[PDB]
Amino acid sequence: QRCGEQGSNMECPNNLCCSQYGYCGMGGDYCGKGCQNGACWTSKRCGSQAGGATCTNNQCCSQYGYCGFGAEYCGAGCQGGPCRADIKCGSQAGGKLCPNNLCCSQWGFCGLGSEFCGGGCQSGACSTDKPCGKDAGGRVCTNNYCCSKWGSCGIGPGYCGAGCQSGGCDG
Amino acid sequence: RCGEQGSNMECPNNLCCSQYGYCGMGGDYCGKGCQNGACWTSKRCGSQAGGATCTNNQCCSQYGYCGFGAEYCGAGCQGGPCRADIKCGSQAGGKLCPNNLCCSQWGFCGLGSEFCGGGCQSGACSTDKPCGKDAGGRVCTNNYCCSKWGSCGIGPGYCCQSGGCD
Ligand SMILES: *NC(=O)O[C@H]1O[C@H](CO)[C@@H](O)[C@H](O)[C@H]1NC(C)=O
Ligand SMILES: *NC(=O)O[C@H]1O[C@H](CO)[C@@H](O)[C@H](O)[C@H]1NC(C)=O
Repeated sequence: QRCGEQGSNMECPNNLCCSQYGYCGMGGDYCGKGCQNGACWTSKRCGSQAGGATCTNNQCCSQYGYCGFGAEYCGAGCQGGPCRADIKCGSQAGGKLCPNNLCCSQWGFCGLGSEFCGGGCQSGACSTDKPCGKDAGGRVCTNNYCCSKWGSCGIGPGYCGAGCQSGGCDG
Repeated sequence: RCGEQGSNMECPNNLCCSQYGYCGMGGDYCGKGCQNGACWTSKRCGSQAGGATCTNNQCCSQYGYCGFGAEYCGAGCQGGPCRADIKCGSQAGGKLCPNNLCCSQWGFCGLGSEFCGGGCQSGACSTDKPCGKDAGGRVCTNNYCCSKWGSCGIGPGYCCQSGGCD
């Protein structure tokens, strides 16, 4: 019902600003001082300039560790985000995982869509619901996903709670 | 809550929002009934779908599908963080940036001091120009509400001289 800290780090639709009180809106009382995420007037930090932090709302982290959109952000020197340059991952990039749970295709590139998540998907939010756990021969999940008691990879109470076999299981 | 159950909000890091309005990964969240996020069955968009836009700041491909990667943000990219500069504003027939993106004083869509500062035309400009009676009866862009104190925005304190009022 709320957003941000007050709501499990939820993000407002269409880049609306989540203010300090965990509500979605637009304007100084939402994008001014104390703005959490969304189109905050004060660009949040990220990348190397911010201990490896990433950009919320799927924004682009410029080479100067600033979040946003446009050539100045997703262009040359884009360190994380929907950068304009192809982003290699997995086998062809030293195990490297895709940002924000993007599927790493068989050809070794991050993204979302059947091409990236369908047959051959190596990691991320793969559409290929590859089994895990005991009945899968002890197979574990990528991205440190929790392996439900039923033997399916994912995230959530039914995955990380009771019966959880591997991955970042509920402590 | 998220999706229909949470004022159409989205989960961070492209986490799918299930039909029951909860965020997560796996078949329970991305499979049958997915509302947004990295849904296994990608959402339709663009000219192929009544010019509807993509959630999670996903790019709409030349085939009307939401997602990321070259196939989506490359050539034919209809919406989202397309790789090809997106023209807008006075330099593009008064066109609006999708998803409240800032249209710079050069008529390109983006987010940052360059795109939302200075002569920002539309989108979520960080300039906040006054509106209404005390601003020559000025009107907010994007149908933004003009507060009873001359400030453009959305919400209760903004929705009210002009705009998407209540
Ligand atoms: N068709 C195809 O395989 O494209 C692949 O190769 C280029 C690299 O030159 C990438 O830009 C494409 O995005 C990549 N496609 C996928 C799905 O990874
Ligand atoms: N090859 C191809 O046409 O891919 C496209 O069509 C399928 C539907 O058959 C969709 O799954 C893909 O998302 C779509 N690819 C793109 C980039 O839209």
